[PDB]
Amino acid sequence: STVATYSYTHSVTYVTDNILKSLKDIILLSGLDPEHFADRWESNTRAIKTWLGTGDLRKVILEIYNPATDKLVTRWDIDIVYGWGDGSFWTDTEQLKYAIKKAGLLPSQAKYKLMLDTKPGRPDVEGW
Ligand SMILES: [Cl-]
Ligand code: NI
Repeated sequence: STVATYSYTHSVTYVTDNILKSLKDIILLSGLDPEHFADRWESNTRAIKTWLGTGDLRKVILEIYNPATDKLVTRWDIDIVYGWGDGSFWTDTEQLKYAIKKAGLLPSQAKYKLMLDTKPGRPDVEGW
């Protein structure tokens, strides 16, 4: 049950960067290619920052998929909590590694993307 806490004791930009850094660590430790996540850093930052600030962000979801068939390999959910936390979190990456190899794939043979689960009334954000 991975939780990321946005505590208002910290700035939303710092919290956002720490969330992404914790996700980057998961991607790295799982053996996945980190390039896509780096390319998406600016857009992921904009959406997470904005929807943390409005309170609309509910979960950040890392979706691993098989690019040969485009079917889901596994999902890793990060639940968001708000209070008065720095955004950073740590988990056992074995779950991700295990799911990838269970699909008969090397991590260099899988792809991934971030999904953001929001309250339905949330404002639209450029790029999302
Ligand atoms: Cl925007
Ligand atoms: Ni602090």
